[PDB]
Amino acid sequence: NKLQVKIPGKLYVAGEYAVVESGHTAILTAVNRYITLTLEDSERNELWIPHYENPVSWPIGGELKPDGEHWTFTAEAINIATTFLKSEGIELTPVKMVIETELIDQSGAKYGLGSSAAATVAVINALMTKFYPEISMLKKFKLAALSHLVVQGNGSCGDIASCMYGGWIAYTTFDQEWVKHRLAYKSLEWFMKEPWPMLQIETLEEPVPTFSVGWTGTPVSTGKLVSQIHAFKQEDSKNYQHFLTRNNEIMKQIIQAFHTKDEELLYSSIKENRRILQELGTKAGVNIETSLLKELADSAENMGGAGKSSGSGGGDCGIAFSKTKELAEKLVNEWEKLGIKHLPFHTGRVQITEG
Amino acid sequence: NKLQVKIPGKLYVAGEYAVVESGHTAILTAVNRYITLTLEDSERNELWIPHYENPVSWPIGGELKPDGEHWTFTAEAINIATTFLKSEGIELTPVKMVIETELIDQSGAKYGLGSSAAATVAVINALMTKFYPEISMLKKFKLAALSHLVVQGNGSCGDIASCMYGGWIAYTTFDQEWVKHRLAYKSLEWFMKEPWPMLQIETLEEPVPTFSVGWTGTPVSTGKLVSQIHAFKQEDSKNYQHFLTRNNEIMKQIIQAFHTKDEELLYSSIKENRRILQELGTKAGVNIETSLLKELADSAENMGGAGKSSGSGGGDCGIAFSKTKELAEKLVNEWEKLGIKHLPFHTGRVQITEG
Amino acid sequence: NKLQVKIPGKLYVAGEYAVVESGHTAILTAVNRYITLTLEDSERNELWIPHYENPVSWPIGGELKPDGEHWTFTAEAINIATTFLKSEGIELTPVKMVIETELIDQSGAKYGLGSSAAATVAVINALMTKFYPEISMLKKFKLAALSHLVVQGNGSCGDIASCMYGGWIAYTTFDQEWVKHRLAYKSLEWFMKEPWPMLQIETLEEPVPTFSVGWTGTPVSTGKLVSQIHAFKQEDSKNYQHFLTRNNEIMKQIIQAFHTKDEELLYSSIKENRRILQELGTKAGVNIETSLLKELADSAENMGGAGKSSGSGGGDCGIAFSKTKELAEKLVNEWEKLGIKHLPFHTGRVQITEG
Amino acid sequence: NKLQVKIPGKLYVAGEYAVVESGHTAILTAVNRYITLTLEDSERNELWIPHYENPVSWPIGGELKPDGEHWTFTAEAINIATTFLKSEGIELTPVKMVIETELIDQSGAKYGLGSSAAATVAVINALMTKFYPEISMLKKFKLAALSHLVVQGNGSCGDIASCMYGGWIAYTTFDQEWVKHRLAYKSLEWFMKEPWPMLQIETLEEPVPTFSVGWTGTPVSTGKLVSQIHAFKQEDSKNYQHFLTRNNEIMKQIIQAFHTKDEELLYSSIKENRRILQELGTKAGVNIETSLLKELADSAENMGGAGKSSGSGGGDCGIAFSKTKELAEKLVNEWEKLGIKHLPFHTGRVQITEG
Repeated sequence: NKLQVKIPGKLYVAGEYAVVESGHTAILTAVNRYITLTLEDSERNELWIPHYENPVSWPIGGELKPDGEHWTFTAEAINIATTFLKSEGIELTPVKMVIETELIDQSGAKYGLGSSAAATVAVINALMTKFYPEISMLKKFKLAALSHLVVQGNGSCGDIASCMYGGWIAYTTFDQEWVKHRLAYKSLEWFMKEPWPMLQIETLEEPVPTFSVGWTGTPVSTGKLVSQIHAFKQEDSKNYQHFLTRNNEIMKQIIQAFHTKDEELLYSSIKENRRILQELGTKAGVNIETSLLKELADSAENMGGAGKSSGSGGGDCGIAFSKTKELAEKLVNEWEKLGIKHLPFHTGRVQITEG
Repeated sequence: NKLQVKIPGKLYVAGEYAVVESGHTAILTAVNRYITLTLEDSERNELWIPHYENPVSWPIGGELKPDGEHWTFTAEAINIATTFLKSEGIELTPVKMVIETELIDQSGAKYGLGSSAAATVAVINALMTKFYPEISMLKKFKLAALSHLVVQGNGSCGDIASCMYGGWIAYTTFDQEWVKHRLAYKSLEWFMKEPWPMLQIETLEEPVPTFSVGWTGTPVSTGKLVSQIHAFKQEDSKNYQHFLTRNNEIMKQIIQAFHTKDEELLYSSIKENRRILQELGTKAGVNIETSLLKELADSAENMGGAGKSSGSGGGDCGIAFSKTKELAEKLVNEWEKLGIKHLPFHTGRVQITEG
Repeated sequence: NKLQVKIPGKLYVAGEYAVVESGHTAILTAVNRYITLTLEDSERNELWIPHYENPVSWPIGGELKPDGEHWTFTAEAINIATTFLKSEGIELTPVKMVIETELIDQSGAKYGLGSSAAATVAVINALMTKFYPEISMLKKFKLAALSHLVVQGNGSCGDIASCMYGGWIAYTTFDQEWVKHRLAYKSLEWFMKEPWPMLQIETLEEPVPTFSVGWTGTPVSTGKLVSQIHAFKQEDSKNYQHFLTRNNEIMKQIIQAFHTKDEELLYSSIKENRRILQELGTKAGVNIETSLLKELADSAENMGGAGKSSGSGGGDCGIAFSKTKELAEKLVNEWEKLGIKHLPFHTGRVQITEG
Repeated sequence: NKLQVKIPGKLYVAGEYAVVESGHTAILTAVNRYITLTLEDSERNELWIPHYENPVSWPIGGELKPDGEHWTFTAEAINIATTFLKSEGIELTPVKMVIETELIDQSGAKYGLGSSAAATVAVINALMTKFYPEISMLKKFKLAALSHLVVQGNGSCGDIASCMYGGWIAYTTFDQEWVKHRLAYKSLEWFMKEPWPMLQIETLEEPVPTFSVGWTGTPVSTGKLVSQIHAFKQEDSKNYQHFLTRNNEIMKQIIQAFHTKDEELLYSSIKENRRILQELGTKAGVNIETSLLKELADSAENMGGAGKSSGSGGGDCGIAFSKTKELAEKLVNEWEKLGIKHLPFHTGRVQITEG
């Protein structure tokens, strides 16, 4: 008799990079690949993660601070959840948590489905369900976002949102500077009840066109690729602000496409977003879209649909929308020939069970 | 009856860039140019800063959240102090605080004497003196460091340390990730009582060799230097690590030179630090030393002493040590001929008076 | 041994019209043309102004309420100064005040350099220097603002601020309704000690580019224009709001230009401001930028710089920024050919001397 | 025991627009539709108004400054009454005040019966009856007038007079400029004791001819019309002055008609007033007499009497005088087929009961 929490991985569909800016919108979809965290009562606290053969323990109602390096994201989530529960007068009791992941390739490389985010979301969902089940989903997102943002040091938290809500969403980044400044003088409970400036999470309906995901398995040194854009920003304000401005225009369209179920407006919008991204990388000396990615995208358009890299780029998953199942069928093999590894898609859903 | 708090500006003497890393060391000296904050009781809260003729006000014991970016550093300090004081059950009463500065050039450009740190330290000192004067200096450093680091978004806080302690100090950066992670689940009071891993603030004796300061006829352009370097450590970790390794050994030598009054060791050590910084810049493809800074340093060495840029480089101040006052005078004369603006130096000291 | 007070005129640089709105920001510069008020002890009070041959007198410590229409601004100033002094237990003694002006053309026509504001400021400074010199600058601005406000019946008081502080300033209008509502139930002393919301007066650094002033004007009415625009605000809210939205975006740009010494940003910003003022006039059916004003501005833009009307427009002065003293000289040359009177410029400054 | 105050609504009968000018006169009648303010002692201050579902509170003897825009008129009346009571050495005690209205249609639209003036007068009467009942009606008018004019920002306060005095009155506007100028330097106590120049409120005898009130069902955004007329005054002083001069001739006549009960002189005066307002509307490009108001007045005239818009015109109510009740009923029937809502009328009277 235990508690199982399944958190779907995530994929950026549109709006990448621009979304790092406060108040900017991106489109994301959760995927049918999960992080499974099983929680059960125990004699002492215990945490097991896919990167360590042995678990770590820590005092009841106390702090978890192991010497590892891959414990950071999950430990921070535990620490924040603990501090919050105590502030709410909720007493913690020893539990054992075990985390499994389907976000890693047989080789050991991450597909790029937001592992750090899903793991964070799993812990928050597990602990809240166990000790504060009636807490709103929005507050759980906030706890998870705070956790992930302090550990990552950056990021829009759009990934946290996708994993937390599952399905398809339009995510608008909250005012991060606003939050960071307040972390030093405001309490968690304050953060839970105070509305976050610019934040918005909108559930969208799964598009009719068939969605396909191809893993270009090129381990992305995110620290570089993304940072190169970071430096680019504060260097070519014109070209960057141009990107942002354009991105907002295109995002307004893709959203309408979702709202009106306009398949052609969807294809056209994805193509436009794919271009401004190539442009961004171009006039920035960056390779967001690698060769394999370029082909994945080209083969998606030639097949009648549309495609583009999913995320920061320079490797990892790419996405495409096809007019028909058959067209998707052809494209899949079309990719498999190019070396791209297809990843059977099914909109991810958060699954919490007490079986 | 008023409270006057005079906080000296600061100058990095050695260890720049490396000090950004946790557990790394730098040498700093406070200067005899101050930020003067005068606090007095009033009907409403009032905060006045240098170029704004109208102060801002905020609720007693409430949050101060002005729009202007010019209020950010001081507002954060007030907010962190308020939250802390309240945690100690201290009741806040309306105060009027006026801030004056001597850290700016006639035109209005900052000399690069740590304006944001000095202002932060001034606020923390004034408020602590007024509502909790028995608080240790270390605890005040901690409050100031937290405030400055969340606002700056980076920085070793060596400037905060120099402004807070005055005189000459050897500063070793606290574990910044340790602090950032805990900002989300630990309390301000906890931070106050907890020892900060790696933190070291060692007071040093006033050096015997004559210390000179020269402003390189122009403000920086920071946006690039710090940025470009930050991006460099990611890309070329080998040379960056060599830099870090060399830096800490040189810092040990400088500290010994001070302790043992070994002038020759001081000059040779400063020359070495200048050199590892030039190597760093070159391999990063940037110029920490502008033409004028190079002349400032080169002349200082030619005069029988040593010199180097102070801080980020690319402008602002350069410093030097000379064997005698006479040689220091000749050095200064040369600088002026070259276009360097001499800034008469005297070690700065924190001064708190309640007259 | 009498007291002489010289108050500089003012010129709106950017943000006109929109500045009437509470919390909106405009740029202004005082001019090297002054209003001179000379005060001295006498047997009976005497006020001499450039518009009347004979002076007016009133009871010591009493109110000045003359029939003349052109005594209003100065009389109101004397009356509010008197009420203030009385609240301070200060006793008034007879004095003779004579006002002289360099703000009128050799045709008795006002250049449009804020005559009502300068006079108001002159009176406040004269009486305060003579009877209560310890008063802060801000309080003097408040007295002057309230005085001008009720007499003019409208206005942002950005002119008062400029004549009071001189130099270059970014003026942010106080909460208009907050002040007006309180005039009915709060005392003058209350207004003096209370923090005014939204108000702000920021001291700026004179721009590097050469500033030129041309009197492409001729008394038109002014009231006609200010009333028309006010009416437009009601009749066409969408377009008026568009103007405000653009004005605020542009204003933040110009403030950035001033702060960063960015000349290019300055030129582009002024051109933008000019355009929205043209649009406003067109949509409202008002002639802000007259034909001659249009020429003044066009010539300035053709010369590689930027130009625009200053203030209400419909005549009065126009202003411009040239890339070099030479270009400016040529510009001034073209204006003179077009029938525009040049007014050599030097940043105005308040001069209060007793010998 | 609760205190109930009923303030009647108002309707301008003649002299509208011109009445804003100092010393000019208008005729008004209060109507049998009321604003009801119920006051009682409570533990804390409480104000409830129709627009909001919840009340606002404020410190005993302190200032009421809520955030909602619709609280302004009543909050101002409370603030000025409070300042007046303190000047008389009266101690404020906590009270609960609830305002209800009959000045609105079933649909929720205001009839245009002076909602803001009536509310202001209800507050002043309620607080004076409760804390300083001996005060004169003229002093109460002054408190209500000062309150309403700084909030409205314009207007003659003839509406305030009618709501305060009830019945039929000849209202002569006080010296507007005289009041506004002194707001900056005179105390409220001085205003109460000083006779206001030009002010006159004369109680009149109700005319024998039946008075009919018809609501056009068109709410009016007064601002737009008033601002347009004020601008017209600046854009064409000759025509505007013709309007005023003409208006003054008519007012003299209508006052004679009232004094002597000259029914024929009343009809012709109304027709003439209607005419000059039509002229003003035409010349200024302001739709004072709408198509519905035209039909309303025409039918009144065709029936043997006279009619016209009441107040700003542009909508709201139209009024008429008829030879007999029978002719009035015929007139009303004609109005109703046009969509005009008949508002059964009989002179309104202030009703204050402490039982």
